[PDB]
Amino acid sequence: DKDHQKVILVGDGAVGSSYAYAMVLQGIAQEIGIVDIFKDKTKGDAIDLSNALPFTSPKKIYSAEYSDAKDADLVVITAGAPQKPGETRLDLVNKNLKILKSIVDPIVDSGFNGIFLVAANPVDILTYATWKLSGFPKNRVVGSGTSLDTARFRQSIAEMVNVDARSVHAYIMGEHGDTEFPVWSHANIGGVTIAEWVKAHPEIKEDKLVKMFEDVRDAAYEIIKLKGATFYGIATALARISKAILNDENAVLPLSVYMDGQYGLNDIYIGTPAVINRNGIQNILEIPLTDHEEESMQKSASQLKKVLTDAFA
Amino acid sequence: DKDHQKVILVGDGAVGSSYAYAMVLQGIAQEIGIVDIFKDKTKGDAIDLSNALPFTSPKKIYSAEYSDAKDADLVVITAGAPTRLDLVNKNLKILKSIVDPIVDSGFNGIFLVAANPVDILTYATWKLSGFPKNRVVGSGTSLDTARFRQSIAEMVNVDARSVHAYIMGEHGDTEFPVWSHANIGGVTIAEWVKAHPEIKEDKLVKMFEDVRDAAYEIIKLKGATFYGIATALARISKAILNDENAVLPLSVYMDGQYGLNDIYIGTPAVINRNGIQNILEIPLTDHEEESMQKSASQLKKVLTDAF
Amino acid sequence: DKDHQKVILVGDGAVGSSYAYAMVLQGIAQEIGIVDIFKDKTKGDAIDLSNALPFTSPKKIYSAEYSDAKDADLVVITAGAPQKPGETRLDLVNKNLKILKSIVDPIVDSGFNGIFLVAANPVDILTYATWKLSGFPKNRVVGSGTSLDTARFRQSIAEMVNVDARSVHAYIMGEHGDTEFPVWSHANIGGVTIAEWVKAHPEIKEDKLVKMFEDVRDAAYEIIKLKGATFYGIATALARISKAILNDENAVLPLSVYMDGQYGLNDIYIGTPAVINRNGIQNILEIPLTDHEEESMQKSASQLKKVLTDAFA
Amino acid sequence: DKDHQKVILVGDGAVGSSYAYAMVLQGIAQEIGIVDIFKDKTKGDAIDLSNALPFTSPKKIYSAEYSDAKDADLVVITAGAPTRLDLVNKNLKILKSIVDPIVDSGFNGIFLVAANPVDILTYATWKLSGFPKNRVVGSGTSLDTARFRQSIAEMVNVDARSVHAYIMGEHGDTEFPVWSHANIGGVTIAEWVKAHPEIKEDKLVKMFEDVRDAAYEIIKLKGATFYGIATALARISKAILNDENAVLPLSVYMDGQYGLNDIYIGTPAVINRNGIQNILEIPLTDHEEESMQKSASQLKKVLTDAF
Repeated sequence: DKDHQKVILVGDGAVGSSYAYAMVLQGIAQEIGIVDIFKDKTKGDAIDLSNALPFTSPKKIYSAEYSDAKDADLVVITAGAPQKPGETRLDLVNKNLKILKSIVDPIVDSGFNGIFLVAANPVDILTYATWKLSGFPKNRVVGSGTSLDTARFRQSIAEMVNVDARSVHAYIMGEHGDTEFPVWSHANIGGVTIAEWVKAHPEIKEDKLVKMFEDVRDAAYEIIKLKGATFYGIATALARISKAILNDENAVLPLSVYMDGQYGLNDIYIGTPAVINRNGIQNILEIPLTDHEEESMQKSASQLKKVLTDAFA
Repeated sequence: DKDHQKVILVGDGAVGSSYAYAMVLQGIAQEIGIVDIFKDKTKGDAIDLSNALPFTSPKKIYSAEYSDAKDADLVVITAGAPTRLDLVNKNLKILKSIVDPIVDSGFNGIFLVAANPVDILTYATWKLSGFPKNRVVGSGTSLDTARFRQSIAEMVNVDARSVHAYIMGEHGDTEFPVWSHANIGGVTIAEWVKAHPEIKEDKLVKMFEDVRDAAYEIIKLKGATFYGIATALARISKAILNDENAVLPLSVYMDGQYGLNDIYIGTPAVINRNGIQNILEIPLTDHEEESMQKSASQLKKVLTDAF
Repeated sequence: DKDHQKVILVGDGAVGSSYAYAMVLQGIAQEIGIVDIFKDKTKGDAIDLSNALPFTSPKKIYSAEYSDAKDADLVVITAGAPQKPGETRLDLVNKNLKILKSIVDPIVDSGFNGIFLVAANPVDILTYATWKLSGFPKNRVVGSGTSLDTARFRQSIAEMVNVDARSVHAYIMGEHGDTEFPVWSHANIGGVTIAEWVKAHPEIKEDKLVKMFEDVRDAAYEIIKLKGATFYGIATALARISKAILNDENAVLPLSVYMDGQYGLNDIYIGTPAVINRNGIQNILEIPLTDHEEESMQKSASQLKKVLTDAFA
Repeated sequence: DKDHQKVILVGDGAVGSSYAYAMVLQGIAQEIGIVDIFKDKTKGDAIDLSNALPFTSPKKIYSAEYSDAKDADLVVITAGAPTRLDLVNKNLKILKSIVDPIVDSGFNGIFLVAANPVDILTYATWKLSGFPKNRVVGSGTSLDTARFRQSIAEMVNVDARSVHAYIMGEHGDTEFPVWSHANIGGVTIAEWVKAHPEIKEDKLVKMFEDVRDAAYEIIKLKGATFYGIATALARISKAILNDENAVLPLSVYMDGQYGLNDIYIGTPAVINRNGIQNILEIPLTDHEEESMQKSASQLKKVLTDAF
């Protein structure tokens, strides 16, 4: 037997670069092949990342090619073409598809038959596109979806209540983006519902809470305006998902998973808490949503479905 | 500065020793002093534990004396002698011989009590020591809760870290499961059952029953139980030493919560560098509230009688 | 693909029990099957060990049988029949062989084709016996050998010099037992030889050093006399070796490996620093020993070879 | 008690930010204050880093001011502006504006210097601050050494944690490899070559050459270098905050070692909660000793001239 976990990373941007670094520091997988149009960056990054190895568990890190995905456990897609100013949502999707096909087809042709973890934006759309171009089962194609939005939502609630975010449990669902929403109904701190927390701590105005989600929804714009880009959050979420898969944990995580009736949706990948392990998506959690929240999910899905429909035609 | 975390462990039985191992393995704290009547046992144990150190971060481990608690950050009590009121009084005397000489040493860190009966001895420790309420902690239903969650996790096949459920009240027969708030990934048990009707309501009932009798069954099989509490104790320690503000089910002092007062009982609480910071008062259903009431009542009874 | 590391543990004594617990706390492997004549102990231990899971990464822990080794990555043998008083070395070996055969044959018959990690005493002898009864390649049968003796030697040197034992590098070699010896020639603290350390810190009498090894050699007797048994050390060494294999690290570790000319030895398993990974033993390090040390190795090997010879006949 | 470790980071460039991430990921320390001229950049960075916190232990991360160093355990300096003597003087002024306001805050923990030229600025920091010699540390050849070991590891296909070799002297052109003591699993390089003659002597030569020019090559490929030093810095931090007494190659003050005096230069040293405890003086060969001598000499030259 050979216990050697190999990860292929497509896209060596700040997100990919950081993701890899997060993998190094936590000792996840024993090999990372970095694939990117800019061969020099990848080469210089593989060296810089390996410089760090003697302080953690060993790995083989190198500039790779799509064929190196032959025997990979995982393929992480991270650098979608950014939306130019004045470009339509549908055109952003279409320019990425041509690029996506150019990545998926040759990886699939290498023989690769592991799990696709998509982080490229628009993530939900490109997840479904990856599933469609790869042909892989619905549960072997995962998108980061609302994992970071959810983390940001939890850290925010944690700061307000001064509690370890790992004792805070709340989700952000729907399509990653403007049309996402908070699942306040099932949000809790140590099992104590937010509602219950508020009705015991009246100092928490319903305004602060409403603004709190608004801020998570716009978190990326704020950070980009400040430091020019965002990457630590998504890189950390990506390593978390990788760990859950590679360590076969059956952990519940907000991810973009194929819809088959849940929430009253069908044939689209959208953000929802799900059980993931070595074989990809197992159980797709379906939180009994509030009428208002179900509407928010419906609206989010619908908008995404229309774009998706127009996209493939 | 003085970035040196020190732990004093009282009681070198299977629980105490297992706890020490867990601290070594996870590299929690830099020093561990083991206090116990059997000096030879503790000496062989500190050597055996130190033998593992080159495979983890370094620590100073040794057989200790109460006087060594002078500058300890934490004192962990596991020394609990095996009528309920009798059991209590024989432990109240042993506990006094531990607490007093430790307080006389100059110790003013945090007390973590794991000796049974935990809730009672947790209270007794607080009274014997004179320390502030938030600086005497008991493991309470931490282990029951972990067992409760692992059981749900196996039933549903989901990492227990994604399962959230509590066992509350006094650690013992009267403890109860807070089903009203138990959930998986935020998805309520009640709701989980609706989506998975294969899970019979009576299977849930046995599950908690099996948790309440957990110690009995284990002791019957391997003679004793210790890996669970040892791990729980080390978890509680990482929460304090790393100032996490983590929510853990611990035995804490009641000051109104659930309509109780003047007792240490099990309930979710925020903990950090300075001990208990906030006591999470879950809104229990009528059913659960009674369970909580009765458990408190019977516990307060013994408490008063004991003193 | 399926990244699920499974470990089968034979022997649920204080060593096996602790080993498993060390695996749990560090999150190594995703499944541990505990096999032992005393089915109840194993059952009660699997429950107690699992009680700890919600505080670490998940695992499947259960009382198992030899057939459960079918698809195991690793098989850890830990509870050899103890040497009764007045029993000869050769008779200790022979009573264990009958027991060993009863373990190896049915595990091999389950289909199992991973790596054998032997900790049972006498370890070096039973390692070779395991290799002989299993037929597995020489590099897929490993004995804990002098890993703990070496660790004990390093912690000892560390305490004297007050330095982190991970910055101390020294070995104990030969057959685990009375005939082992310290490799002072290549022992160093941060690269600074012991000799060099002494010739800069004259307060270190050559007496303290001589007694220091004597104490490591007799470490087990001291601890047994005190706490009645020894287990944390070996359990920790066992988890370390497991990690090196399961994480394919190519780490150098003192282990009992087949001899093919190194040190002037042949056809016996004996303690020596070696490179191990997912496929077992790779490079067998051969420290250029001192004449005196080479003699100590020769003497250790010879004694072990004679017993081994008589054993198989 | 006060089990709260605080780090103040000065310089939010790729190195500073990467270092902060490494602290978050490994869960080292409980608070991180980031000081830098670009307040907006540091604010977006603290938010971006905090976004990762729910996946690791909790921390308080924020844009900080020198005054926040009042009760910090550690101050990490990465702010180093890009003739050698000129480079030095322009950094000596920037360094002063950092050190002075931090010392005025009341800070009396440990200074970890990572800004180039590291050894010089390490010395300058010591002089500007007035702190004890063992409480001003420089990364020195920590990264060079790591790179050196990773290179040997790839050549031989062995976990670098099982490789032991140093890069010594002033971090820069004059640094040299201490081949006489370099080893793999305790098995000397010289000895390793005898057993594996395929390893040409000139391949070893290029190896160090590639280490000396490491930064150049990386910068040429990806524009900058930071993951290595970031990881090294976080390693040095875990050694202090966890009081490990670990042996690391750092820039430390010379007081006789290698026949040098009044300078901070790279060499193996024991480090812990209180900074440098012991300076490991490796018995260098004649060849290596000269290398060490010359490196010191040229460094002492600039040092004196600069001041």
